[PDB]
Amino acid sequence: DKAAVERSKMIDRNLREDGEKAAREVKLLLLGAGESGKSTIVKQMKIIHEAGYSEEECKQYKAVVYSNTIQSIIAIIRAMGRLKIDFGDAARADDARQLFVLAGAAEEGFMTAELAGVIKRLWKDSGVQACFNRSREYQLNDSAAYYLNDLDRIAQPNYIPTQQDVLRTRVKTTGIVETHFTFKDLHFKMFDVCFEGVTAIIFCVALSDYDLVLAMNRMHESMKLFDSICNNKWFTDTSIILFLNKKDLFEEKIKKSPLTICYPEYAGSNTYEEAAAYIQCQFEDLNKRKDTKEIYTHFTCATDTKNVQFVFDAVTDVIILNNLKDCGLF
Ligand SMILES: Nc1nc2c(ncn2[C@@H]2O[C@H](COP(=O)(O)OP(=O)(O)O)[C@@H](O)[C@H]2O)c(=O)[nH]1
Repeated sequence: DKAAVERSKMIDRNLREDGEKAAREVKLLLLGAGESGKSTIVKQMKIIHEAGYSEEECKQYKAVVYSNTIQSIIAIIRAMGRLKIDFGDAARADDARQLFVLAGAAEEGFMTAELAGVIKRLWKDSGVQACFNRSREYQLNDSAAYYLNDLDRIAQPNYIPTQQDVLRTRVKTTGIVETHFTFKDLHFKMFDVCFEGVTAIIFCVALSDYDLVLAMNRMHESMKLFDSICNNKWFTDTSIILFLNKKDLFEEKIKKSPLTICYPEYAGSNTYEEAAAYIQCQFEDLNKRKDTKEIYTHFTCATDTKNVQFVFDAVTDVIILNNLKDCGLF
């Protein structure tokens, strides 16, 4: 590849006693609005480039899986009230009450056969399903269906979270998180959040946000943020990578909700191909120097390890081709 040839032109290692063993460093910022997939990308770097989630590491997330699951079903049940949606079978009302009894007396996320039964019956009720499909009207974890559909597995007494279970978790990130990994002989220093000596920025956008935060919308907030970042002077020589993320969730809701909810002027078809393209153009068009800065856009599913590996391999080649000269040796 051209990236291997390009890096082979460097001579700065020759200036160093032990240059062939020096570490060339890459500083990478992860930016984007809340819930766009930043921490998930961080988890994937650990999985792909460093030690996987040991059986004991996964175990640590067990009560997070329960907590996320409990939160999800509760959001849907409470929404039924505000949106005036009745249960399919009126016996579910007792189960709804029982959900609040059990959650209300517990210390933290937990699972029992009794709770599992309550949640399972609620989740396969037609009215609950009707409310679920109107999730754009309220706030619901994107991993709700993932965990609730797999409730039987999760509820087993000897449950051990799989890697996907962990990637699917929602954990609140406060402050700045710095992770380190080595790939293609590059020592990445990755920061989950404006830094100056930044080699590359990966900006995450939740595509599936286009019909969310009704009461400008989520997608427009993300655009406003990208506009600011992409055009900042501090990032002139910084490679700007755009992850249009949650493409899996987007593909599913596109055939259900029209893009016009977000962009009223959109007149294309409501298909994945045309709507994804349109969003990509909306973001890329925010670049205020279309002759000195290129944006590198990828459609990602951050919870998909193989897709993130493929995409990050491509991002790495962009960095090697464009930024290697400003990357120091240590
Ligand atoms: N289905 C799906 N879920 C995702 C994707 N990316 C992130 N998530 C989930 O979305 C939730 C929030 O993601 P997170 O990485 O914590 O966002 P952050 O606030 O930017 O750090 C988590 O439950 C993730 O598992 C994706 O591409 N597809």
